[PDB]
Amino acid sequence: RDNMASLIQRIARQASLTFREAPMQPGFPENLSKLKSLLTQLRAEDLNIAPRKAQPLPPNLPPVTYMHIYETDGFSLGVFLLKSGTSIPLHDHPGMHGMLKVLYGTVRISCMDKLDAGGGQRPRALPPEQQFEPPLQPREREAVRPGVLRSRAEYTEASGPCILTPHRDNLHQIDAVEGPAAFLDILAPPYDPDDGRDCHYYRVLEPSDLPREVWLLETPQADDFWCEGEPYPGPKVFP
Ligand SMILES: [Co+2]
Repeated sequence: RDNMASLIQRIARQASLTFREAPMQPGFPENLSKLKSLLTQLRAEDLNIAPRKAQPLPPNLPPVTYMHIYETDGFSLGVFLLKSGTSIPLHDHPGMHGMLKVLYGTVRISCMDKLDAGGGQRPRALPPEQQFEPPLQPREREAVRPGVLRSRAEYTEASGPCILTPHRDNLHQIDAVEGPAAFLDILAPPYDPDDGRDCHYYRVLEPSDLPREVWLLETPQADDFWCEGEPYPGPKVFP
């Protein structure tokens, strides 16, 4: 088609429309579906990103880097690039929608949820006789949350986009499998560490098929996990 904008420009436009009389313009389900359709076509070369290949990783070096593309009050759009053998630890997206698409490599994405009484669940407190390895401080015991591990699959550039919602698959961990990997990430609304919309990390507690119930404990961002910026080489998103 003539006069078509770059795919990344069109993705950014559609995320803007999705998240933010006559004839009626689309609603959220239609828009979300279109956004996912655009993302299924996205390839690494469309962002002028070459697949990387490849340690040990010294503390001096970030395991993951970040390639910023665009953001509004409604959404953020960027690329995360994982080095070999690294992972983005388990974390949530409070009140956020998200969608991601692998550009190269393979990632294992573990998807979970905290049990929510608003979804008809009845979250219980840790029973007193339940013990873990490592053992929990008594203060920790009362901060434990019940959750469910829903899925734990591997995704590549050929997989469909991975979607999460405020209430479904809202917690995830992303491990680079067998070498470096990278993915485009859309989040709506963006994180706001200043306005109380933080990225919270969690660990799964150790007391056989999925879905299965788990116990989750919020934890600080890991000492050795950090993610610094690097130049984005793809087509610019205007303005
Ligand atoms: Co995430």
